[PDB]
Amino acid sequence: TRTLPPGVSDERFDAALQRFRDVVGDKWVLSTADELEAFRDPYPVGAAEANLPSAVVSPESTEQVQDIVRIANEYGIPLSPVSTGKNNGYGGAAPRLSGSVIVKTGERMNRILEVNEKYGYALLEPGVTYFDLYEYLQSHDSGLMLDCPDLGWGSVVGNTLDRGVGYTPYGDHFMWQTGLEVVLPQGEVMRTGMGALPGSDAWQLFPYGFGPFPDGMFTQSNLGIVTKMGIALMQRPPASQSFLITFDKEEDLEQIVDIMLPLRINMAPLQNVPVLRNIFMDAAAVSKRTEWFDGDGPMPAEAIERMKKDLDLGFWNFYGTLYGPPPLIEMYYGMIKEAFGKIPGARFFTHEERDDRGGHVLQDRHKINNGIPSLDELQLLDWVPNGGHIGFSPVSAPDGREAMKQFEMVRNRANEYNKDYAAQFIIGLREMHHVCLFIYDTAIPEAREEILQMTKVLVREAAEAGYGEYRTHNALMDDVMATFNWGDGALLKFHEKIKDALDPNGIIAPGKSGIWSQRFRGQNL
Amino acid sequence: TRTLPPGVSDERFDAALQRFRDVVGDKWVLSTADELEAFRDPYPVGAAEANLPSAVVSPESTEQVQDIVRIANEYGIPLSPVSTGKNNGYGGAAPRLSGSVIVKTGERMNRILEVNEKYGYALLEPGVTYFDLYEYLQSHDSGLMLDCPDLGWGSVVGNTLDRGVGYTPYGDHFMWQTGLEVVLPQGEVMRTGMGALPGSDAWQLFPYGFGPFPDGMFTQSNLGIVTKMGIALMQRPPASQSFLITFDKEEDLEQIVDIMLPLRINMAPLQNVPVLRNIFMDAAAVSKRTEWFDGDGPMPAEAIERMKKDLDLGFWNFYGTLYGPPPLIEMYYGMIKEAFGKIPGARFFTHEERDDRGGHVLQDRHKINNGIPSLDELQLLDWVPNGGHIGFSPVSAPDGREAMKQFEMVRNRANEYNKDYAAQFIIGLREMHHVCLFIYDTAIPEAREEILQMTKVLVREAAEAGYGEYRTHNALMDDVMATFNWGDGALLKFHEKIKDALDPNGIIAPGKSGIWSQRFRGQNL
Ligand SMILES: *Cc1cc2c(cc1C)nc1c(=O)[nH]c(=O)nc-1n2C[C@H](O)[C@H](O)[C@H](O)COP(=O)(O)OP(=O)(O)OC[C@H]1O[C@@H](n2cnc3c(N)ncnc32)[C@H](O)[C@@H]1O
Ligand SMILES: *Cc1cc2c(cc1C)nc1c(=O)[nH]c(=O)nc-1n2C[C@H](O)[C@H](O)[C@H](O)COP(=O)(O)OP(=O)(O)OC[C@H]1O[C@@H](n2cnc3c(N)ncnc32)[C@H](O)[C@@H]1O
Repeated sequence: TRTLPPGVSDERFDAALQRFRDVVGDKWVLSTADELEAFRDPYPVGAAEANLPSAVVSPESTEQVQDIVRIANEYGIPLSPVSTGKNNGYGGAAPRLSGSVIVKTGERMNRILEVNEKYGYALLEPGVTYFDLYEYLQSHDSGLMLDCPDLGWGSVVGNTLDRGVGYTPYGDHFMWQTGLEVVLPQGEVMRTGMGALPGSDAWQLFPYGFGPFPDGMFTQSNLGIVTKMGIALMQRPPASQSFLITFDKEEDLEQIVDIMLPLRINMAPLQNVPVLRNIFMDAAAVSKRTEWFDGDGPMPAEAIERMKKDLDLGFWNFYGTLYGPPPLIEMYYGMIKEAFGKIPGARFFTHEERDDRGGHVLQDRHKINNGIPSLDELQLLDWVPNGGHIGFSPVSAPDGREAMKQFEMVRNRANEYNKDYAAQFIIGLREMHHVCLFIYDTAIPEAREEILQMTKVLVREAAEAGYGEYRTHNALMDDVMATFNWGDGALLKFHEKIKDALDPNGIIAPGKSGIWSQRFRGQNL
Repeated sequence: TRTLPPGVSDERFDAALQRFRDVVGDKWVLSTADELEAFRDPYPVGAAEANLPSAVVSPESTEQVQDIVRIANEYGIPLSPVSTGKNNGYGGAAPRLSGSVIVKTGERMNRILEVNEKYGYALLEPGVTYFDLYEYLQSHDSGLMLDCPDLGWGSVVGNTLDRGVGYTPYGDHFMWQTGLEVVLPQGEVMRTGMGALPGSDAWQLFPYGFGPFPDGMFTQSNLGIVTKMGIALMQRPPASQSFLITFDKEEDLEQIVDIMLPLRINMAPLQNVPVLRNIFMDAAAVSKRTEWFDGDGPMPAEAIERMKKDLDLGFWNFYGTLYGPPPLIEMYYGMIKEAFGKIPGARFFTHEERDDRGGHVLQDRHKINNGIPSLDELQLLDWVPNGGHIGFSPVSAPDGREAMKQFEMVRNRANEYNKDYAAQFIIGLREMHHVCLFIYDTAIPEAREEILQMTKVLVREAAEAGYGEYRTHNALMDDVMATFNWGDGALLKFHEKIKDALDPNGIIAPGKSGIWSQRFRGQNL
């Protein structure tokens, strides 16, 4: 069965494809089953096929994006914009609504438009990856550093548009975004902030401009197709030092988090975004499950102890990085050792003190925390055959008790559905993103189904407990949006009203973040 | 003539007033000319009467705000929400559209809902002033400090809603805003972020929630009436030190800014928001114009030399504050002395070194920069009889040539229209808010029209040079918004569409930020 936009005939679709090829050129429109396989979710969730694209269109310019959008409006064809389309764990490039055309802006709009050394920023097209920006900065001998997520192959822009995160002091990517250019759902182009002022040099200097401040509305959003974005870049410090603290017990989570808060809330002595990773996360980065346990079920405790002993890691492993002149690093490290050294069984290691296998994660963090992009974390996906993951990502207060409750709630469903729970707390000033990655064999229909059902349960149970997700998978966007329903779904109704006003024909990424335009509401898509 | 809402009769307005009284109480609805005098712009702009309220309603609660909004929809009555209505320099409490009813939320919705010591936040109603919050923190022996603008009588909430600024490291108020509750234009209530998740404790912990991030759309905005807002609060550091650098020559501006940028962009050694104030700003804070000059026209060079010599101040005066352990402060201050000391004629003073009349501004800044609110700056308005100001507030790159260009441009016109130009550059990481206060005799219709005409010319002339304003007066909002016209006025068209979608009846603060709903567009008020 050929994949078709909803309500659009074989004939009408064929004509639209031709219109698209007129805009972007023949090579840059894909529509055959073989070509579209590469744009399916690499880590499919649920037994049944879902999230099927009808085509991929690769524009080279904003003008072409505007014409594509105009064509889509005429035919009623949905358009799902992506940058590099590496949102793996949340759907990959795949559209929320089957039958949508992917607009893969980053294939050809991949220019670094500006890196400004004096004011420390970049103006970027969506195709710029973190590796690309890294190469630029190195080549020019920049005094700037980037902030990258765990995997460097994504888009500086794309990641920011999903409010993704890295681990330097610039880790909150949307916080550092300054200025954007967007194609709105009927094809009009708009610049935000000081970019709305012709001839301004301040587009990447002052984010707000004048009047209502809208850039946030284009994040986790279906209100347009972004074609340019600025981002502030931090100055590279003179020196840095990373460290690991291993903690022996599952139960240490509470005290680790409680001790952490006062050292983090003022951005010193914990300067970077610390990560607190469980043994499953760290073992999966350097080893296969079968090294520790052959068995269909939850890993017994003795296999867990062997993981820890062989990798010389704790159940909970805390990684951080310090920056500045060497005497500042030594003061801050001293404080960190003193505070966390109050937990029995804690041991400390700098990035100069491990050369073993279990220390590979530390060396990888030391790269990432210094703005050096890496793909070593891809090795997690070799944990089991045909490995995929999904991200269940609740927000947590920086409170040890809350963090333990979340860990216990997630652990228990993980056990019930037979899926390993790899945990990574990403610690902001006043909150943590509690990222729960579930690694599974994507070829087994039953495992894909258990992933879906387990995660649907976790979203509901976490919400009954007062926790919501910061970000989620295509498969869960409706369920997650249904949890933010204070005042009888006030927030959703507001988003629908705006959606319907800007997108009267229901073209752009319908269903993103549970937000469906009028023509799609009330349906089972 | 009685001031009446456009298109609304005496009889209908009388009916709507009684309904307002049914909601809030007779005592809480003001509608006589005498009662309304105190809600006129205290620093009026233009010779002709403008910005006339028809009434003032003071609601006790969110529910009452909802009822008021419902009434105003049924009767076609525009509503102008304020918190404390101290937006002096930009309109005071007066509505952009004459005939609107002011909803003074802050009169009775003035509760501190929560101050959380552990996570460092406050949840506030709109009537909490900076003084009120300071008093709370002092009374409870808090380890937190607030961040305040120059005058403490404003609203933590109201100031943030106009994207106002203060001077500690938390001086970007909008950056630290975390969660809000808002009554939308037809009377529905919504909570943003994690507050949309029933029972979440993270409303003031994690700003974004899930899906498109909307809070910024309620700043400089007419999309709702805000009833609660969260803000982060910084921990008080163990020590601080403030300093003043005087620079003798107007031409020193370029070099000052160019030396400043590398000391600021990393937040160290310039940790706080420095301010660079000219002699007219500082002299006006401590003296009357007639002490220095009592002739016609702009002050002569000799008179300016006298202000400087008598006050022991420069033409340009740089104020900053340093925070932390004493050895860190000393290291940072040594670095600041070394850099700025290259400018011939620069002199340095700490808050411990000057107790004279000229040093009164340094003493005030030492309070403000440590979150101690003050009203001493109100003395600026005694510079001339019936004194008032208007703020012309262009954004500048943190570049000396740019700042110098802006200063000369503004000075040329100030001189041409015989208005004294007091300057305060407010220095962010990558930008400056170049606040130009023109102080004038508000009683004289000539002076008020010259203010109006001069500022209109400056808005145009700045925009021709590629500069736009971050914030502006009622009288200038149309003109300022007209400058942000990239892409054939795309930004404004986008705002108008959202406005019409959320506010089908055109009720909330029509004209705020140049954004008029359909029923008022093209009418010229
Ligand atoms: C499997 C995995 C994933 C992962 C990770 C570790 C592992 C093992 N670590 C991450 C980390 O440390 N931090 C983080 O933010 N994410 C992490 N992930 C998830 C994922 O790898 C990355 O976030 C990746 O960077 C995201 O993919 P990409 O950068 O390629 O972004 P995209 O797929 O193009 O876009 C994502 C969504 O944003 C909207 N979007 C994107 N571009 C546009 C344009 N131009 N216009 C409008 N909307 C756009 C779409 O919603 C798109 O789906
Ligand atoms: C004359 C002057 C002004 C001044 C200053 C020094 C002098 C001599 N120094 C300032 C500074 O250091 N920083 C700063 O941000 N502003 C400074 N000003 C300007 C003014 O004093 C202050 O900003 C003052 O804090 C603002 O007044 P207030 O705080 O009372 O705020 P408001 O008048 O109530 O509200 C302003 C606008 O915001 C919108 N608003 C307010 N509340 C609501 C609600 N609840 N819902 C919807 N919108 C709201 C309106 O647009 C309102 O007009």
